[PDB]
Amino acid sequence: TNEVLETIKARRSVRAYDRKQIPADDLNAILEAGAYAPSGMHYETWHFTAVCNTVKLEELNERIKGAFAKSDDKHLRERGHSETYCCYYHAPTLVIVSNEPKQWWAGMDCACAIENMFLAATSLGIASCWINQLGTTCDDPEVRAYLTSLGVPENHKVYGCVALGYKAEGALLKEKTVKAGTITIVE
Amino acid sequence: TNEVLETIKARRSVRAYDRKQIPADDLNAILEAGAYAPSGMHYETWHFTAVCNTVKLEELNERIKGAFAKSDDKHLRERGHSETYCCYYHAPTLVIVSNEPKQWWAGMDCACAIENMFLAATSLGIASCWINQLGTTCDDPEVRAYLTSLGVPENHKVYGCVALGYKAEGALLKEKTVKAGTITIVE
Ligand SMILES: Cc1cc2nc3c(=O)[nH]c(=O)nc-3n(C[C@H](O)[C@H](O)[C@H](O)COP(=O)(O)O)c2cc1C
Ligand SMILES: Cc1cc2nc3c(=O)[nH]c(=O)nc-3n(C[C@H](O)[C@H](O)[C@H](O)COP(=O)(O)O)c2cc1C
Repeated sequence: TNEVLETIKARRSVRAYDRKQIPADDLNAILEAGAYAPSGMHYETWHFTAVCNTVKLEELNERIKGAFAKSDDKHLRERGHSETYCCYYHAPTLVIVSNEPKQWWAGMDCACAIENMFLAATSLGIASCWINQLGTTCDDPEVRAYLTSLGVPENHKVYGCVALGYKAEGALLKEKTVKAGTITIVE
Repeated sequence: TNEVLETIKARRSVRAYDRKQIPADDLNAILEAGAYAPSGMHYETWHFTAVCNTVKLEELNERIKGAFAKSDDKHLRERGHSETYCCYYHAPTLVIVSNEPKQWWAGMDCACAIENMFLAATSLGIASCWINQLGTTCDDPEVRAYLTSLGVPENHKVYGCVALGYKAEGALLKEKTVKAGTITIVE
């Protein structure tokens, strides 16, 4: 083992957050870690829009709910008509990770960046979670108008988001185990 | 800074490899790191097929060339008719990372796993590179027959591969810099 290997195993998806905002230096380190992810052809066409403002996060969540309210999926209409659903779990920071959809691997660039950010965050004692609700909603007219106002490029799609914060006091995680049999070694 | 942050910045794509195979314990640590990646809904539907046999790697590369020889893309026909092209750069190990294509985020699961593996490898002094040539070729009949024989599930597509090895003696990398302006912070 080593610190990297242990941080990789220790990374978890956290869905309950303290109100305290993370420090600017930590946010910069986490975003830089995403920036250093591999990208196809070294295109670096991604954008990372770190939203740290509680009012704007709440407004964006309302727009996402509004998009869901338009859906036929029962689970999605239920979110859309909820008075409590918050896709980012009241994390104080959400990083919207977007890319142009030109290359077929566009989302994999983003996932690499996102995984770096999770690991960077874990190494700094900062909880994180993948927030996926902008993938299918980013082209809803009201959601898109909101994203544009935040600085997400209009020609980008949103491939994933990163919630960041401190784990809520007394929030306990399920013990992690992984599926045996995902690995084949051919000698 | 910390070891995780530094390992993240230090990770590079390496395309020249020594002949020495990596140690079994390192390979297991790297694969475990992939296994601990986040996956949508915790489905863990991915498979990791670590191919450590030079003969089989060469045969697989021939099949990939054969698929490319069928293409119209000039760059791909050139690879297909090459006597020297090797998509995995003669790395002693290639990990084929596959998933069922049921969910739209299938490839992002794989990219998360792959990024963990890169970082795990870097932390152990093991060079790595994303090898993308099975994404568009995995359903070619001869390539697919080969993948099946290696143990890649027949219902999976290949979203990315990881070359692993030691960097060739005297192989020098271009200094890494990242694009300024990919980050927007909204306070
Ligand atoms: C592509 C993808 C999308 C995900 N989307 C969400 C999501 O929108 N909301 C959420 O709470 N967790 C999301 N997750 C987190 C997974 O549920 C989590 O990784 C899985 O349950 C394993 O738990 P762990 O991260 O603690 O290892 C997503 C993960 C992946 C990789
Ligand atoms: C989705 C994706 C696909 C890639 N495919 C290949 C490839 O097939 N062959 C290769 O040599 N490098 C591949 N790369 C590596 C990129 O070229 C590399 O990440 C980029 O040039 C930045 O260099 P660095 O990894 O040293 O930071 C791929 C990277 C990404 C994320």
